[PDB]
Amino acid sequence: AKRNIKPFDGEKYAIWKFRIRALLAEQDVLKVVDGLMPNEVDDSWKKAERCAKSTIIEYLSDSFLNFATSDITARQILENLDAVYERKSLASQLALRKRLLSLKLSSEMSLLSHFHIFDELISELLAAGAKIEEMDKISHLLITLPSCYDGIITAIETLSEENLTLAFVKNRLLDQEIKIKNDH
Amino acid sequence: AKRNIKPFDGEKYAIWKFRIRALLAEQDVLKVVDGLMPNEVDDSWKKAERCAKSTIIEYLSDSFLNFATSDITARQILENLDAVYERKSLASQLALRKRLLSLKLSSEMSLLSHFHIFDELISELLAAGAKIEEMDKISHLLITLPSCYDGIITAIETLSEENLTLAFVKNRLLDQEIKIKNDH
Amino acid sequence: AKRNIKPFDGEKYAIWKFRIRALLAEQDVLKVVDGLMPNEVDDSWKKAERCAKSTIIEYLSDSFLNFATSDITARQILENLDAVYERKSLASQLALRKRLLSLKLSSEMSLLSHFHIFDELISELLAAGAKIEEMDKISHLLITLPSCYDGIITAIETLSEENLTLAFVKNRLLDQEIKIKNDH
Amino acid sequence: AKRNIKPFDGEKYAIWKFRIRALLAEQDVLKVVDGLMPNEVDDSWKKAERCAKSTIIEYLSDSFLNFATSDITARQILENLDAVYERKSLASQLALRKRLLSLKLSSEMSLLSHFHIFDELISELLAAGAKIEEMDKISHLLITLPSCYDGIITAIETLSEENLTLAFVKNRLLDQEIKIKNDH
Amino acid sequence: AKRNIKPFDGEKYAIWKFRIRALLAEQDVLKVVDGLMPNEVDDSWKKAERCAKSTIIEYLSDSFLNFATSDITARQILENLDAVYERKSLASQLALRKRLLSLKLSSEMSLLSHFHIFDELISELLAAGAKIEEMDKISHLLITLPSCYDGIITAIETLSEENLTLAFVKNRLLDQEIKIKNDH
Amino acid sequence: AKRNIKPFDGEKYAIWKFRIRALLAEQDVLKVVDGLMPNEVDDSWKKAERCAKSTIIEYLSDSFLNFATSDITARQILENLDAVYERKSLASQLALRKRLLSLKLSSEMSLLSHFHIFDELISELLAAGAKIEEMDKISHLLITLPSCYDGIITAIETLSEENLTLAFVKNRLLDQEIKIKNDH
Repeated sequence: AKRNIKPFDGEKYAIWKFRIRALLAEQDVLKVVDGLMPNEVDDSWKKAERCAKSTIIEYLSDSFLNFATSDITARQILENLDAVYERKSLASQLALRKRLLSLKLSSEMSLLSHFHIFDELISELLAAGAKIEEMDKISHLLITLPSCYDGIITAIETLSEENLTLAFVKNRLLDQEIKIKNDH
Repeated sequence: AKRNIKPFDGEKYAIWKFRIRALLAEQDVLKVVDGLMPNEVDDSWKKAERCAKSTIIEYLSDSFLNFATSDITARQILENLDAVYERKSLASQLALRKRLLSLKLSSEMSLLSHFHIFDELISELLAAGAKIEEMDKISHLLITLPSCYDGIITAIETLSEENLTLAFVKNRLLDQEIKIKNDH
Repeated sequence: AKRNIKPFDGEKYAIWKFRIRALLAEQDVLKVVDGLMPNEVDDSWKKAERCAKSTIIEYLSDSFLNFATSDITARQILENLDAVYERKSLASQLALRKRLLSLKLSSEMSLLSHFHIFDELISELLAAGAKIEEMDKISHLLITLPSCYDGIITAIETLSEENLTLAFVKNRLLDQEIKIKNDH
Repeated sequence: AKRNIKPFDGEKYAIWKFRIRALLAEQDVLKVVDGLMPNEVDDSWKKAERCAKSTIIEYLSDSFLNFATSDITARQILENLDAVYERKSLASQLALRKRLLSLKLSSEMSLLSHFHIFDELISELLAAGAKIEEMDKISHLLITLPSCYDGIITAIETLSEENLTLAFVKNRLLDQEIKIKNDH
Repeated sequence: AKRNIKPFDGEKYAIWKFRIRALLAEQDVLKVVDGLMPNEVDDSWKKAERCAKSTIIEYLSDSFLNFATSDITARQILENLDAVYERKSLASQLALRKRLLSLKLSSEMSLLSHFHIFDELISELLAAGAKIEEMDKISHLLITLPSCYDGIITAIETLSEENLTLAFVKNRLLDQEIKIKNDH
Repeated sequence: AKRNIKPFDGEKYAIWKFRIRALLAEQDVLKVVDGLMPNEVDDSWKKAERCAKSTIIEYLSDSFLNFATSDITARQILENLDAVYERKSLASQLALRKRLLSLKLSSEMSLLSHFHIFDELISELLAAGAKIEEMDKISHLLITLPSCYDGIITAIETLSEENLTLAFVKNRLLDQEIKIKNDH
């Protein structure tokens, strides 16, 4: 069907799972993955059950095709994939924290792209099972900024006390960045 | 099935948003984006919301799907994208206006590239919340031209009597550029 | 739908308009562009009205997408495009006449290609609002020929007096060209 | 939906015309091209004419749409194309025949390219109104060959007893060429 | 429809014919090629008759398009193609035997690929009208082997006397090849 | 319409076979490949056999169609392919096992390429009839690694308590490789 789904190759499992779920819901097939198992199998629950499996097999790389082996139902393929990739593993949390603490702004990288990278890393770390509050996101974001973005942070700390949200900090940093861009 | 909509990748957000809105209006779906939320929600709303969410997810890039991973309505996905790639900032408006007022046409650059740059600057101005009328756009385009067009510029400002538009001015400037190139 | 329609980029507007009209007529949608406005809007006049607009937006470049702005109906988009491009402008007529008077046959160009170029220039000039008779087309064609195609022109002038049509002149020139090709 | 028909661009008009005629015959449309015009025109004729015009416009190039811009029936578009790219000229027939009779096979050129050139020359002859039978085509192909094939040529002219065709002669010549290449 | 069918260009006619037959059977159209001619033509026998012809014309190269000439029915196109290509010609048999006797195993060619080449050559020779028994296939296969595959052949000759089939010989040679691969 | 199945060309037969089996199971066709042959054959069997044969022919290459040229059932085509590209040979099993036991990870080669090579070797082993459990595969993968992973290897063998699988071991090894690359 839709060719926008990149085949799963062990990287970015959440994106692939979300795309597969959306495509299955498009064809009124997602009820197989998350629904209620009928007591008896009907004709309606005979076509979607194999259509979902065929769609999953279609968007899987050569190495991962062993997840099916022609005997695993469509729901259990995604269950097995979740049990190995969508898992709350401490090693992944440690690796994501190590990568997050190594982020540094560079003159060749725009602020919006850096914010997007930080946001996707935060999303991955949250999907790794760890819980991050609103204040911790700001704390992680401000440590990656260079010495240029210092005084505004103070203006954020002293003045703002209730509206201190990640969106507000991002907006203030984006607004104040042009003052460095024209200053060089 | 409209494949002319390039997936959003952080570049040219206005074009992608306009294409998405037009496609949603095609399928009787735009009513959930603009309007109100009825108290009696039924299939006519659930199906439209599902179609809008599926279309937005399909036409978003893999790295940009983080804006709709959670259970977020179609309106809120577009609102989140608007709050990021269409940020309202007065300082940004002033900086972009200063850049546009100093813009000039170079000899080695054709008129089409200058028109594209001016269009990009105007799109950035409108995205930043600046309210610019079409006459102001025409004036900004005219003041960013060399003296060789000055004559026809007067013919645009004095002799023209109909409802002046940016497209007509651009076509007249292109014709004048062709005449100048033929003369030189 | 059909991908043979090049997106409109301010060049060859007549071809783009004809292709869009043909595609709309293919889907029984062209009645929106040129039809009768009903007193009340029905379900039949609810789908095509937006399908035509979506098709027009689909086959428009990024710069021209401002012609819609989500509030202009499908007929009025083409009306606005006609009012700026499909216009009887004297400047376009002068430019087309200047280009037509500069046509010269070259040894590296075949006679059929030159005839096609002259025909498309004549069609563009006619679409510019000027009226050309049958004799004027022949007069414009014969002035672009080199000194090789002289005597046959005399044979055209002295002998033919009633069947003097553009097709006859083109046929005679094509027949007589091979006499130069083998003569060098 | 038949995409094997290359859009007409002034090259190989016979192939494009044959493909268009076959496609029209597929959709019960060719009846409006060959036949007569009934006095009682109804939907069965209007729909067929519209389908033919739409197909011809779709399979014509952007620069070649000038042949059908006006309200011109499907028969007349093909007639206009025939009068241009299938012009009947006795002098053209004589020139092409003189070129074909002097044609010879070069050592550095394979038999397939020579067959293609001979086919192009024969197509140009038939387009110019020259009436050539299949036996005449076989003779023309045979006389344009070196002496190394002479033996098998005799085997074609003397030993063959069935209805000789150009395809069988071409296959026999290709087999003889393969044998000669193996020998050398 | 399906794009896996390479256009027929005078090479591998059997593959093209089989693919065309399969595609026609896919659309319930193959009954035209091989069926029973009705006494009167009905609406059912009005659409497939031209659909098969259009499909055949669609998958034919430019040179072979003369096989139809708009007057030959779909069955007769394939009949004419068979009468020229699918023919029991002694010259083709001699050429195929000459190529079969020139096969020699090379160190740069694997045994499976050589077996596939020998099998396709045997299939072509059988399609050329000649009849080959099971023993003759083995006799042709063993003559193409080098001096390395000698003793096993003796082990095949002395021991096996009833199960001496082409598949058994191929299996034994493939099993014994690795003993040369590791021996160098 | 599933275009992710690469046509069979003698390489990676297991992947192509698995994809074909999955696609057949999608269309309610796999029942003719696995099961029994009912005495009362009706349309439910003829249509399924025709669909299977058409799909297999379509997804086979042009040179590989020789396996199904004759009137051969869907089961027998797959059986013929199995008897050739999935040959059971004890000597082949021993040779592949000897090659795998001597396999080692080189410094210049990434872990992904080593995993792919190990997967190819395991697929060749399973194709040759060797019965290998998942724990044996995990052990074979672990013994083919340098000493730098030894620590985590022990953490896999001793600390792990759940049902160990090859995918989890591969993910842990990839994480350890990332950690080692970060350290070095």
